[PDB]
Amino acid sequence: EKGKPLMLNPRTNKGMAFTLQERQMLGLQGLLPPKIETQDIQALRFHRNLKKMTSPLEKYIYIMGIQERNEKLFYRILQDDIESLMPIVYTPTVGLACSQYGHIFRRPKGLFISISDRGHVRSIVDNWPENHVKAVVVTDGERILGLGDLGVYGMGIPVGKLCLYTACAGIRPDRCLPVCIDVGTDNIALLKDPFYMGLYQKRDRTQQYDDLIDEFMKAITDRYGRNTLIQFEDFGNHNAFRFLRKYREKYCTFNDDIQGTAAVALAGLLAAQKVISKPISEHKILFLGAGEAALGIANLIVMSMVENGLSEQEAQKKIWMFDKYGLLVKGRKAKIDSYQEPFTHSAPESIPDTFEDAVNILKPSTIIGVAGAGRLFTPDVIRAMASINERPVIFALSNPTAQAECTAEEAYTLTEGRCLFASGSPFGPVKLTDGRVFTPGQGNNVYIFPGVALAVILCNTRHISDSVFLEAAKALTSQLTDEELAQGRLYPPLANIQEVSINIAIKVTEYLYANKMAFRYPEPEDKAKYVKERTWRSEYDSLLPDVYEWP
Amino acid sequence: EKGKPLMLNPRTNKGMAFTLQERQMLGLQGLLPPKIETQDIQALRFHRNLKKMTSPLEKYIYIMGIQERNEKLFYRILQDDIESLMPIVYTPTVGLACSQYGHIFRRPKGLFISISDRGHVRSIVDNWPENHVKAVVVTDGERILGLGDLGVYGMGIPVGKLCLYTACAGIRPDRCLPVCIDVGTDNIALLKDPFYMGLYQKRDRTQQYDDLIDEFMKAITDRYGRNTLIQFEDFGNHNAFRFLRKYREKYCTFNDDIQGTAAVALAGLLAAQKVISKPISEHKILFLGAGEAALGIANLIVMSMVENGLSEQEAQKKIWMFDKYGLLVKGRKAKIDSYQEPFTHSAPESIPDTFEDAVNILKPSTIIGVAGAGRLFTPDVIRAMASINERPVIFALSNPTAQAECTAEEAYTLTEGRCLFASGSPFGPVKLTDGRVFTPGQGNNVYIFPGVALAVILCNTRHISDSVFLEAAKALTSQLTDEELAQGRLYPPLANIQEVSINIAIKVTEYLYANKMAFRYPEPEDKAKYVKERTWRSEYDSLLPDVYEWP
Amino acid sequence: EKGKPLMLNPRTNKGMAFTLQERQMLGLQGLLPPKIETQDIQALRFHRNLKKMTSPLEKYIYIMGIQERNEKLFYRILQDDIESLMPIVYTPTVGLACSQYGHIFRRPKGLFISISDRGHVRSIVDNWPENHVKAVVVTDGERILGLGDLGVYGMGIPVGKLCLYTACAGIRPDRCLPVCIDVGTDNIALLKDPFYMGLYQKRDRTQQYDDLIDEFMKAITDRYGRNTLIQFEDFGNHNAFRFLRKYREKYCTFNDDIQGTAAVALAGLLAAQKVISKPISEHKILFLGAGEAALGIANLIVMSMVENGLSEQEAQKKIWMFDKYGLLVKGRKAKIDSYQEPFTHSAPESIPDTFEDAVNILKPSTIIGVAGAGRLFTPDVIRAMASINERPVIFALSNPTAQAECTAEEAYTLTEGRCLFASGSPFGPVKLTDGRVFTPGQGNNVYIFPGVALAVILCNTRHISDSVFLEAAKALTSQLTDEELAQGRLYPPLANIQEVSINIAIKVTEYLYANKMAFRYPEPEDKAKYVKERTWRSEYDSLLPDVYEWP
Ligand SMILES: Nc1ncnc2c1ncn2[C@@H]1O[C@H](COP(=O)(O)OP(=O)(O)OP(=O)(O)O)[C@@H](O)[C@H]1O
Ligand SMILES: Nc1ncnc2c1ncn2[C@@H]1O[C@H](COP(=O)(O)OP(=O)(O)OP(=O)(O)O)[C@@H](O)[C@H]1O
Ligand SMILES: Nc1ncnc2c1ncn2[C@@H]1O[C@H](COP(=O)(O)OP(=O)(O)OP(=O)(O)O)[C@@H](O)[C@H]1O
Ligand SMILES: Nc1ncnc2c1ncn2[C@@H]1O[C@H](COP(=O)(O)OP(=O)(O)OP(=O)(O)O)[C@@H](O)[C@H]1O
Ligand SMILES: Nc1ncnc2c1ncn2[C@@H]1O[C@H](COP(=O)(O)OP(=O)(O)OP(=O)(O)O)[C@@H](O)[C@H]1O
Ligand SMILES: Nc1ncnc2c1ncn2[C@@H]1O[C@H](COP(=O)(O)OP(=O)(O)OP(=O)(O)O)[C@@H](O)[C@H]1O
Ligand SMILES: O=C(O)/C=C/C(=O)O
Ligand SMILES: O=C(O)/C=C/C(=O)O
Ligand SMILES: O=C(O)/C=C/C(=O)O
Ligand SMILES: O=C([O-])C(O)C(=O)[O-]
Ligand SMILES: O=C([O-])C(O)C(=O)[O-]
Ligand SMILES: O=C([O-])C(O)C(=O)[O-]
Ligand SMILES: [Mn+2]
Ligand SMILES: [Mn+2]
Ligand SMILES: [Mn+2]
Repeated sequence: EKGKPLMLNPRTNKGMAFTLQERQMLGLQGLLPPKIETQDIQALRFHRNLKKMTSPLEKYIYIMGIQERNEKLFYRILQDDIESLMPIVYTPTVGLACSQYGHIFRRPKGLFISISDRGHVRSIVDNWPENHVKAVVVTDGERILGLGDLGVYGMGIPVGKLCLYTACAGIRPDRCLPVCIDVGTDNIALLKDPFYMGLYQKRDRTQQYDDLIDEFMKAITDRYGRNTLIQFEDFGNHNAFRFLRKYREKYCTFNDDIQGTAAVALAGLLAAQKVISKPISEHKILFLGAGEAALGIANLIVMSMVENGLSEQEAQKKIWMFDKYGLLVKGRKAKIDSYQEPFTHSAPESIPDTFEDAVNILKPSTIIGVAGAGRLFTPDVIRAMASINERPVIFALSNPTAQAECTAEEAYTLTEGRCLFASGSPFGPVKLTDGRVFTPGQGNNVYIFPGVALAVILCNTRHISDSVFLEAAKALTSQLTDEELAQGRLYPPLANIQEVSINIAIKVTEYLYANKMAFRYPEPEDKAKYVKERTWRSEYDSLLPDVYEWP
Repeated sequence: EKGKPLMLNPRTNKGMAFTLQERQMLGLQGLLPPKIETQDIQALRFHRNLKKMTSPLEKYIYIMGIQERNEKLFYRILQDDIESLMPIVYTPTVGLACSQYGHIFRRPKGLFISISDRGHVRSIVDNWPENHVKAVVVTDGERILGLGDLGVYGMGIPVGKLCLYTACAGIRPDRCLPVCIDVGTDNIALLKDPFYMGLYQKRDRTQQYDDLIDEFMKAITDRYGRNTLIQFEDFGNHNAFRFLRKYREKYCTFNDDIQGTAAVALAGLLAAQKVISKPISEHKILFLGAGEAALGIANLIVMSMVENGLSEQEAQKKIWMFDKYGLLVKGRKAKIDSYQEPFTHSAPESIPDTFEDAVNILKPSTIIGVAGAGRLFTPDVIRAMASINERPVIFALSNPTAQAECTAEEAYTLTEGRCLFASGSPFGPVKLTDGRVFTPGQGNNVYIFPGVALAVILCNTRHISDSVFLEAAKALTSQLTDEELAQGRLYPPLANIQEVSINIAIKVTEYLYANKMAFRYPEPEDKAKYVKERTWRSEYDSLLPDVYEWP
Repeated sequence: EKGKPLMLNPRTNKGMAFTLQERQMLGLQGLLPPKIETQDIQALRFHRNLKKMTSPLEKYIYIMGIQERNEKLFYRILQDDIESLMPIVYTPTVGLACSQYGHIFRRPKGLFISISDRGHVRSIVDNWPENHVKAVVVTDGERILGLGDLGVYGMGIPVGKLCLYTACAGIRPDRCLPVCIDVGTDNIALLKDPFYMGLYQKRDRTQQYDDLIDEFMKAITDRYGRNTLIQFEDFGNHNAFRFLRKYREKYCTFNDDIQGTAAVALAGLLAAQKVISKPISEHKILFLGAGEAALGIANLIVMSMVENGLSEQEAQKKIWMFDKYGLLVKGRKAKIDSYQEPFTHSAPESIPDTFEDAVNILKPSTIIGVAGAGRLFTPDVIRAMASINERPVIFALSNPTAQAECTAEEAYTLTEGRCLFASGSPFGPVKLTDGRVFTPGQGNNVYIFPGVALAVILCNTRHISDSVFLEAAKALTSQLTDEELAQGRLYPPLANIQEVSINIAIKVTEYLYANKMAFRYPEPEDKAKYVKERTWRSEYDSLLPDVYEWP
């Protein structure tokens, strides 16, 4: 397409970076100021304006707005300092954006499929402009981070996730599709909000819901292909597992909250063990919460131990869980589903009432917070872990920051710098009164899904086994340098997320081929070069037509 | 167009206001959130966000950005409260925007024609998307308000002017074209600004400049028609008059700074006379400045006096001017051009050194500030006017606020509430120590160009005579209510600018037809209905294809 | 897209078959006559006009012109009577159209890549409008049928071949790409023809030619996929083999003149054996010609004999060849390439001078004409075959008709109805003076490539082995009914080519999966249903957008 439309499409718009020749040949002459700018000048304009802003939400509106104006510049900007912008485009600010989605709305992003569209989903999928989608991130908005049911306001999550697909792993933006499934919401506040972007009805929990998701999976793969990567994000607990189980063998799909989180957590644990070097037999892990993340992390931890000697049965016995009804013990009054059974032990001597009791009675060496319900890791809980363990492992992975089990300051201070801490949301360095400085790592699935998605896409993988995430876990931790470990970091610096994601992708691609799970042919000889050659770049491409003379 | 393109184009995009049937039939289903909104809900979202914002520049960036996303919504929002938004979209904030245009740039607006494009201007004009342009506002940015030479940064002015064409007179947005002629700039600061949007060279003042302007006039009329309305805006003093004289009889053109400002000022004078009722013989007008506005206002005042008895020669003697070199007297050292001659009189007994001296010597009954150089109407100047006159008329028309001759508070306090004040920039009501509250009117050409432009366009007028502006002036003043005069207002309240513009347009069309200057046929019986039936509205139109059953 | 463009694109244009609702919703109301037609009425209009036409070339221009106006109607028309239209859209008339291509030109079809575009082939491929190509038929025009070098005029062949892909096997038209490689021509007549559509230069036979084909293969696969089916058609003898050998293992490609013809010839021979039941040991095959078809058929015949007992060495001894320089015997003066070695035997007692002498000396039971040089199977050659064999097998495969080795009338008449005859071009039934009626079969590769291509495409096959063509040969012959053999038919009736192609495809698809040559996952349970469900149909599809109310 030529003319104004080239400027209206954020995918092709270069702003004043369009060269003189491009302008004349594409009919843009006169529609742009005379000045020919470079991407560097455009980036500078951005940083100057960003520096003058105050609130994170304001910055989020500004930068995400660039994605709808100049895609290339949008990614160039993220690439310039991914670390300082992560908190704005991702957790915790993204949580704030979703809560306010209907208030800040300007332009829609992604595909919206509602229960009222049942029987016509394919027609909706055919309306999406892009023809070669390779990655889809879908949500129904029932479990947005630890914020709860946000309905269609949850679309901000898939959009954010996909920006990271590109920013971190170089996956082509035009081949990503954010999707929001709208079947209603139980959030009473939103049902009375005049700005709400979804259907004004309670969540439809009948078979019609399952039917809609089925129709969706089918319509997506019918248009784009059976190996289209489909990432399930922020679905309620019940639906998450059953959809994963029902589809992981029929489509190329995975759940970021169960599997991606499982892998980053494991990566962090493997790094801690590298410092503590505790006898595999003396491992005792207590989970605060027993849902998507807990069960995901537990299963991956068991796989790591089994491949290290222990049997599945003896590894599962070293893992305990404590949910909103209390410790998961056999015969407890509160439900116990099939996924939890393997981690449901026989009631101890005395049944703990609070999590603090659980810590003093079970005496775990590791504590992992994934309840998404706030400061459950109280000062007493942390003090107990420091008195029981010389180097207690404390993970507070719930997002956003307000839902975190505890802060980095609390963890380091209350344990006198002896803990190995990690959190889902960002926290700056902590300096103790004695002068020691601790730099906490972020155990967030952003370190995993980008690299894994790229490998799966590049290898034309049909299904994703759980052993893939185990490998990604190992690839992530294998990049941690001893110097970073010394600082208190259990994960590679966020500043190097680009490189780290590519290395994870390279390792996973090698794994996929070696295990006959890759169908891209021919098999590349040098997997590293294969991956690096296919990463999308934020540098502008020439849009000039191929002119040359005939000899 | 159908599909995503309908949403990428601000002219057609309705956001969530696209109806269910429109989405399904136009291929938008799924590309928008499930919610169907009304323009009312969208307007509420805007006002909510606007209230949380602090600076006027931030509000400018936000509202102008809306014009690039949803055109209909943009004008609806202006229409909701034009009085509160005028200061942000127009003077004084627009002046601030221009000075920083390159720093806040996101998307271009309007056509840019540079000297480097001489000989190819027609191909640039053909690149503009719209096919039926009826109104053009062009500037070379040499005299932006009272800010001086801002080069291409001056494009903010034509853009702002055209917003008012639509907001005030309902002139179709798609038939408006803002233009910026870039031939360099003498502003040293901009020539070293890495964000400058124009050519990095000094202003070209050779015949090539005249050639370029001529090429533009020809290219514009060749594509859109000889009766295309061309409004010259913010050109330097020398070029402004010569281009008006050269083209006014060749094309349908006028200069807002000479003629538009002349009509608004005259409107104010006719209102003041309604309260002062001074004998035409004792009218003594003293101008601070003798350029575009002064000459424009003087000539229009003379036309008013002549049509009221006095002869052209005796009306001109009642007008004195004081420029940067001093009082304009025969044989002075400073130049006196042909336009100034009629108002250059024989040196008085003592030649004033300052403007205050000129007031005491000439004892003018009216003082009009149009020098664009700051607070020249000093406290001493104002006191003098109050000592000489019982009801002194004081006009500080220069823009923006910082370049105004004096504030409303100074005028009213220093004359103990006896002056009839008017300014180019907005000033809130003034409350004297004694309790009296005065509400000053804004003598800005925004009260004139929208209505005049609409009438000229609707009547297919070929050329615009000065008498058209005299009639617009009378039309404006004839709308002032006695109650408004009482408050101290010399102009209808800005909040009613829409109705005021339409009434001016109806009067002007009646004038155009009665004087055989209108060529639109057939001549309408009821001019009022003719104009109101053709005004563009900000209400969403149906985009549904015409579907109906056949017999 | 909507509006006039839907009517200008033959892929979407339905003419008066657009329903009333489609017209109103797609903006076509008023652009078509009021009448709403059905495809049946349109087909009728065609047959009524075709009946009035006289020459075959005129009929070719008319129907092939329909392909560029209404694609759906074009295929419906072919499907109505494939047998009567085959001689017009295919051999022999397609040969006439090519030789007159530049004289009857109206619209281009296909992609043209010239040697002058070397280094820019990819940019040419990117210009093709369709984004999901699965089948490409390419030629360089050096060996068009038996007509010789026709340069770019040869594009009519790939266009014809692809029409049959759709008419016979239901391959989607929009996924087919006709390609003509232009590197010059040695045809002196065309080099002086002002209407010639190619480069006016002799054929480039340097490495640059090979480089261009390489660039083309890489570019096509880079954009459409490594498994894109590339069918080489009508390349000269030298290049045909070496391109086959060079690419068959790197891309999904095959040569129709070497392998396609080989398979249909074999099918006919297997059918003849069904009625003659000759002892495998007494088989003696003599070839008139020793090129693409001869070596192709010979290699397949040998594979058939080897899988039926005989050794490769013993089977090759039963095959003799006679080219333009005479019988192929060891140590002859004329060259003998690597492909001919296996069939070049020790000179017999006396070296035959003519083909007739070769028949009397070798006493072959089968005679196969593939020299593309005219009536070389003279009456004397035919009588000799009838005197040496009770049931002589005579195949005159060269096309078009004028180039055939002999006619059906001559074969049946001169052998007193004792021969089993087949030809590449159509011949009507022959009635002998005694009253017996013989219906000759067409041994043309059109019976093979459509079905094979469909199976290869549906199975996502990467490379095509020779054994695939053997299986196609068997699948074709296995459809011959005893009643048809009785009439003299060695091939299923041409009228049933659609069902015959589908059946061959089903057989080949089963063959590819059983042998691990199919990569389409998952493997279908019922191959028959799998193939039939994916065949393109000529019935109009509804173009209405999905409209439905929200509950
Ligand atoms: N940067 C990327 N982002 C998203 N998908 C990619 C990216 N790079 C390559 N792919 C996909 O990875 C798969 C294997 O890559 P490969 O380079 O082999 O592609 P291809 O099939 O040759 O190219 P094409 O996709 O253009 O047909 C392809 O399906 C391709 O679409
Ligand atoms: N107040 C609480 N105290 C202890 N456990 C809680 C508490 N509140 C909720 N939980 C538990 O936390 C778990 C949440 O699981 P769910 O599947 O909803 O989310 P998740 O993805 O596991 O959590 P996260 O947001 O940390 O990733 C549940 O098992 C629930 O019982
Ligand atoms: N709201 C408007 N804004 C700008 N121009 C307008 C507007 N309304 C009408 N016009 C112009 O005013 C002139 C006279 O109006 P009138 O209604 O007679 O137009 P017309 O010639 O019948 O319509 P058209 O412009 O579609 O040919 C026309 O040239 C028209 O383009
Ligand atoms: N410091 C000054 N004191 C008195 N007069 C001044 C002074 N500075 C400039 N002037 C006069 O003001 C006039 C400006 O004329 P110009 O045509 O440039 O602008 P304008 O459009 O008339 O002004 P405005 O910005 O008020 O509309 C000149 O005649 C100039 O001599
Ligand atoms: N009628 C047809 N003509 C040409 N190619 C076809 C045709 N029908 C199916 N194909 C191709 O055969 C292959 C296997 O068919 P299948 O039905 O599995 O396709 P798919 O991959 O599910 O669909 P899609 O091509 O839309 O992604 C695909 O590459 C498809 O493009
Ligand atoms: N006059 C002739 N007598 C005998 N053989 C001939 C005669 N003329 C040409 N030939 C042979 O016919 C063969 C043609 O081979 P080529 O590869 O050019 O075409 P082909 O595809 O095999 O033929 P066809 O057009 O029948 O499919 C050559 O080996 C050539 O020697
Ligand atoms: O600098 C630019 O061209 C774009 C800026 C933006 O989109 O904010
Ligand atoms: O409310 C809307 O739909 C648009 C908002 C914007 O353009 O900012
Ligand atoms: O449209 C035609 O009949 C011919 C066109 C041409 O000769 O180019
Ligand atoms: O962002 C995350 O880390 C994860 O997706 C979550 O919901 O907690
Ligand atoms: O807006 C105005 O008042 C006028 O256009 C000026 O330049 O001062
Ligand atoms: O059509 C055919 O039979 C074959 O393709 C040939 O070139 O002779
Ligand atoms: Mn999540
Ligand atoms: Mn101005
Ligand atoms: Mn051929």
